[PDB]
Amino acid sequence: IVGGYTCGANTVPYQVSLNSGYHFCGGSLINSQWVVSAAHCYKSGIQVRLGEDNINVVEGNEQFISASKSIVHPSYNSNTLNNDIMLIKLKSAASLNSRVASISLPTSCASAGTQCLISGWGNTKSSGTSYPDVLKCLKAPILSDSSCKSAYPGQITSNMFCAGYLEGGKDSCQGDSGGPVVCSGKLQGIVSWGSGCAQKNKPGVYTKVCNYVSWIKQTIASN
Ligand SMILES: Cc1[nH]c2ccccc2c1CCN
Ligand SMILES: [Ca+2]
Repeated sequence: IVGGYTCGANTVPYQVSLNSGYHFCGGSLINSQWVVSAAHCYKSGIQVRLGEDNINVVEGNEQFISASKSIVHPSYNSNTLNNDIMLIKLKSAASLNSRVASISLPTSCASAGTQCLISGWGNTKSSGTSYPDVLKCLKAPILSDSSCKSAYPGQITSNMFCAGYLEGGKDSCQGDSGGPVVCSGKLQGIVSWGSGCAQKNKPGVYTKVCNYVSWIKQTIASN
């Protein structure tokens, strides 16, 4: 997260870190057994880390649970990033509490102008590289479909939306991949892609979660 703020320990209780020897992506806890992330975060050997603030220190609220199964969306295209969503099932159920909690799925899509919270352990620099230990947060509005398409000609599908600031300076970044965009207490987006980070006229692009609720629910119901 570039241009954000320190969230505060465990204030984003649905935020997970995906770990394969190191943090490599975010995700969102959606029930005691399932996490939603980006398809571009797929790899084998994932341990889901819940209850994290400092990802380099065991602070006492963590739960570390290995994945038993990952399901990349059937229509994910890794060249265009269309349908950039994946589900991860935990080998055991997380113990839910005030600091480890699921985030509700949307019942309706969110409109341009809606304020959202984007979070993660990604790079905090738009030029150069610095990776934080503690969770970073950014409040950002959803941008209009027309401004999103104008920013990224030929690339924005109906499964994507932009959020952030056309002036630059505030954005998600590398390592925030797969993490949440939460608006009014609902998971509306997944950190998906963009041209650099925090660049003028290049806002972040996010998977449009509301399009996937039926797939998420039916997948959970049979897996
Ligand atoms: C999700 C993601 N991962 C990256 C890796 C390198 C540069 C930009 C990005 C982005 C977009 C950030 N808005
Ligand atoms: Ca920790």
